[PDB]
Amino acid sequence: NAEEQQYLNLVQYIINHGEDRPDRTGTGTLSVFAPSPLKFSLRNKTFPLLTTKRVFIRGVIEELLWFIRGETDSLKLREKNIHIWDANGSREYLDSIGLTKRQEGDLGPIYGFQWRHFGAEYIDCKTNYIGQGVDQLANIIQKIRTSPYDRRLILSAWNPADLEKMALPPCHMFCQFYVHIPSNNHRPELSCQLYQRSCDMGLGVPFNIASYALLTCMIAHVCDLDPGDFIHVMGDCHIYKDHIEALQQQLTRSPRPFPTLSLNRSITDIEDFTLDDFNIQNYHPYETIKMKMSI
Amino acid sequence: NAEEQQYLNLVQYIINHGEDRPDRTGTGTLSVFAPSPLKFSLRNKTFPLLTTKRVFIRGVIEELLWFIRGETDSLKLREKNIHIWDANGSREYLDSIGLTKRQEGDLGPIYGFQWRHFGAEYIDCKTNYIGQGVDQLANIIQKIRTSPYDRRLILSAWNPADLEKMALPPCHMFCQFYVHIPSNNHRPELSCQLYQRSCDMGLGVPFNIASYALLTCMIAHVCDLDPGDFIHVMGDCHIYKDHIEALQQQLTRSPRPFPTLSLNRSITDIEDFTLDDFNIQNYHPYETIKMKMSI
Ligand SMILES: Cc1nc2ccc3ccc(CNc4ccc5c(c4)CN([C@@H](CCC(=O)O)C(=O)O)C5=O)cc3c2c(=O)[nH]1
Ligand SMILES: Cc1nc2ccc3ccc(CNc4ccc5c(c4)CN([C@@H](CCC(=O)O)C(=O)O)C5=O)cc3c2c(=O)[nH]1
Ligand SMILES: *c1cc(=O)[nH]c(=O)n1[C@H]1C[C@H](O)[C@@H](COP(=O)(O)O)O1
Ligand SMILES: O=c1ccn([C@H]2C[C@H](O)[C@@H](COP(=O)(O)O)O2)c(=O)[nH]1
Repeated sequence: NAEEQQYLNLVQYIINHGEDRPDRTGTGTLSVFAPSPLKFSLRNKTFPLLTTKRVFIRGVIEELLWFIRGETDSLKLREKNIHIWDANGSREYLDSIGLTKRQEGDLGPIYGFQWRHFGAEYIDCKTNYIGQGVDQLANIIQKIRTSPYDRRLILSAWNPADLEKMALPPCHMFCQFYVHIPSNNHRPELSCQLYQRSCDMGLGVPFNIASYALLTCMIAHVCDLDPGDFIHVMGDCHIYKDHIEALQQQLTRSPRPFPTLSLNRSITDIEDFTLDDFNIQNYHPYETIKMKMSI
Repeated sequence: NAEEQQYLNLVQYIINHGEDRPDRTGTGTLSVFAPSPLKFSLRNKTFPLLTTKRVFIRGVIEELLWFIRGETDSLKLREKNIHIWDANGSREYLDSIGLTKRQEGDLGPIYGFQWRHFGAEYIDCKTNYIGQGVDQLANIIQKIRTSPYDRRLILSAWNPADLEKMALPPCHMFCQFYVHIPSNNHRPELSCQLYQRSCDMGLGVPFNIASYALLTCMIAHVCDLDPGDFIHVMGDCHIYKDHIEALQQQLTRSPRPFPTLSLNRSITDIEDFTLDDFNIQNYHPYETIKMKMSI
């Protein structure tokens, strides 16, 4: 409600004050740099899925599960009717950035590969990288359980050495987790601060918010913690000019309270979650608003 | 002033509401996660060098220049009578973290090495790394002069694959630059958003604020831009206990206006700056306050 209003207020702010700038995708964008971070409480099982707009949660979970497996083949998502990566993985796109010998769908060493094998030599999206590079995610879980107050709980996909091999350099670049000391005598809280260098407010941001709120909830669950807060920090925060009209109608809408999230099945290893382990109760959004990706 | 007040209000807030938590150094700390970012305007040549406590700006400049040369030998700083890195480079500390074969002073592939040679194989602090790895800094300067509105102007020292080799993992992890469109008809401004995963509010933060304001001014200067804003985002923001004493009073001192900075001699290349090229004027801080480091 008020939390969702933050997002809506940022959208209105960019519409009314964003700088008009030239985009690589030819389309126009209104943009603001370093706006105040968005904050979402994950307490009481609350889950930050926007209500003023239908948010396809299934694809969010599938993408996260795919990242966790260290996968980089977009066909794995396409096989499940998730097409967000089809454009950046297309033969045409790949050739436009000089990746003429990359099979279609092989996005390169993006999120998943960096999260699980940072530093490993990338070959293709069919190779088994077990044991290569550093498994940041496993390391984070292990540290949380061993020295939860550690100040190095970083999960990062930003690898300068691999950028030229990626179909798209990471937008959600890195996040930091923090375990809070027990309030009163409750279960410790796990918070997450995400830094996103480039944020497509109309299309991407709602999914990214959900994505990290889920990840935080998953790692909290597997570590016997309760989820605390999700903090979304943004660099170039923008709106594609062909989304304005639609956002302005979304802006006339009133936020309903967020749904809740229950992690069922009692999963105990981050790698064990599956689509059906996620229980989102009481999600009642307004209709869906069509917002086309600008590739 | 009001800008310096942000810092002061944060110090006091941590003193009063910060979580008490065990530290690796053994000392205790008061800490808060993801407090509101501090923002500093670099317009009108304003340089955010704290006045409520004399900041060793010569040490700030020399460390920055050392970072830019891609240096990792703390002795280079020691020769100039700058000692902040001596402890982390000592035989004792080095061995304490398992670097028993590392020569004293050889910090490993930290900041400067990552900035100019990300991904290169680190050997020691006396090896010539020219041409190895990714020169993020040169790439940023070239992108600004080529396609300023690029959303990928990132400078990062966070390299999971090299963390174990570092005497200390990066505190100021990465920053993102943003070139604003011209306002009215004045020269475009360059802004910088820094993400610091762990901030020693008492000792480090004032130096880091100064350090990144300087870098921003330097890149802008060589790219024919004017400086815009410096935004400091923080993860685990803390105060060391053995520092609270010397900080509660600093909170009694009223902030004077910040000095100004002029970069002269017409340096036109980022690797050409030297100490005398920095002209900090009207810097008049209160007495210097002794604050011990926690190895
Ligand atoms: C310009 C631009 N390009 C992108 C390229 C790749 C992306 C990959 C992931 C995400 C964020 N994550 C998800 C995860 C799942 C879905 C969606 C986004 C969008 N989505 C659409 C349909 C996808 C389609 O447009 O092809 C829907 O309305 O539900 C999902 O199923 C955003 C982008 C952007 C993006 O936001 N903007
Ligand atoms: C616990 C802790 N450890 C650190 C380890 C390495 C660091 C490297 C750089 C900076 C930030 N940059 C500078 C750059 C120059 C100076 C100082 C800090 C501190 N300083 C001291 C003298 C050096 C000393 O402490 O030995 C002074 O009070 O003038 C300077 O000359 C902070 C740390 C911290 C830090 O702030 N805290
Ligand atoms: C690290 C280096 C710097 O430039 N600035 C800082 O404030 N610090 C501080 C943070 C922390 O107190 C200590 C590093 O400890 P850790 O790696 O976070 O565990 O130095
Ligand atoms: O999870 C994601 C991935 C991408 N983007 C958007 C941001 C940009 O509009 C475009 C990436 O383009 P560059 O910033 O790299 O140009 O995709 C997001 O918002 N979220």
